[PDB]
Amino acid sequence: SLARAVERLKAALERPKDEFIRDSAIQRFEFTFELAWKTLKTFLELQGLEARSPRAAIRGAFQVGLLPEDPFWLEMLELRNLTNHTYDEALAERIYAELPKALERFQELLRRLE
Amino acid sequence: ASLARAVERLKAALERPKDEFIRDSAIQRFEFTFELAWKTLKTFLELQGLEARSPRAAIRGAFQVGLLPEDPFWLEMLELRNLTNHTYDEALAERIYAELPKALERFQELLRRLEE
Amino acid sequence: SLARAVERLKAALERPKDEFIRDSAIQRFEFTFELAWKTLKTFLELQGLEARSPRAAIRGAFQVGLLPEDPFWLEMLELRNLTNHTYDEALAERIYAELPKALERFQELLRRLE
Amino acid sequence: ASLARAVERLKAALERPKDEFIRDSAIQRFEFTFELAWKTLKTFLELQGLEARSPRAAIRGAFQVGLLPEDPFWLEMLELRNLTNHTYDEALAERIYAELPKALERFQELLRRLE
Repeated sequence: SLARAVERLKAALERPKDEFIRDSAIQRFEFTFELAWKTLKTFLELQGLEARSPRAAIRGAFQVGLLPEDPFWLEMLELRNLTNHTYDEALAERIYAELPKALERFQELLRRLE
Repeated sequence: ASLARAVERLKAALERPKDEFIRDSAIQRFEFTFELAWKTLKTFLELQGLEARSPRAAIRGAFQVGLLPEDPFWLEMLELRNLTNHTYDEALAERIYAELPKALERFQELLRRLEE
Repeated sequence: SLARAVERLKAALERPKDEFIRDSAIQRFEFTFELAWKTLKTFLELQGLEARSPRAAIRGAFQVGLLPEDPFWLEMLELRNLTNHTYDEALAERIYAELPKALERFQELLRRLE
Repeated sequence: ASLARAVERLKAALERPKDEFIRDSAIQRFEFTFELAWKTLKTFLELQGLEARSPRAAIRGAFQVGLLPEDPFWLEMLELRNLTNHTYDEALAERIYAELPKALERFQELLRRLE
């Protein structure tokens, strides 16, 4: 349920920032981005389009006019990749700073998805 | 990066009263700490003159050289690491969180072994 | 450069076969396969996927449509792992007999990387 | 597996005029000879009751029991082995190759002593 995931990410971002809320927001962005590109695949495969990768799935969402040409999605893909190295706290802060924008794109995806 | 610092961060989250947020940040800390731990095993094995192109290989090599006690729980940790990516399923997140105190013990033992 | 690596592997396999040419070809297959799987890893990560091990990267290239589903890639992986046991000259010969086929795959990879 | 035949192969490659092919064949030969050598040292040390679970510990063990004389080049050979995996960089192939004559000598000493 992409919607539930998104709600969890929104709840973390709602709380006052401390290192635990920050890290919890990042963990939630991780599973939500995963569930999201997976759902874009499920959707693109219907209209006969191949995904097999988050970059391909995002690129397809732009073609089938689903999502609008928003380069932040590819930026989000990089962030999800950087979440592996969050043993670097300065990096964790950098990712966290982009989560609000990230949440915006997930919510716009839920609408356009239904 | 400091493995000690990653382990400390994980320890700080496990000592706190549990709630959804504390839970998810502990899982998040288990993720980069594990990531850093196998990378640390890889570097060590390579200094010994051995190779490890995967976390699985790094762990088994660590057993082989004695850098880690033969402990089947490390292999399970590798599996838990792969599962963190599907935590949109809270039941799974609760199952992972309950294994972290055990995971912490392993990281701490690795830290001890590494400075000998 | 993977291209220059493949180039060196080809130069060796075009030479008439004698033990020195044989062992140099095996040596060139090692670093070429090494540079090869790391190349895939870099690619997959850019697509938003994870490539932990050589087997992961190969399997990832398959699903992502980078490499065609060719079981020979996995066989090349095992030959890679047997290369330092070549004190066994019979093994050395067996690996060499497979290099022309390996080369095809490398060249195939170079072209599918555009 | 005969470590003697491995050394011999390394020796034969280093005796021929150098060219890109002879160079890489010598590197490939250094590669399996070092593999066989440390495994061989491992067998020897464990018959004496010592742990030798890695090329490093084998080398260290060899120095302890006196099999091999204190020689820092052995650990350098260990590192040269780790490097053979990155010879997609031709400059590294030349560095490694330049160190092989010396390497052959240590392998030759090991043999003589293992005797």
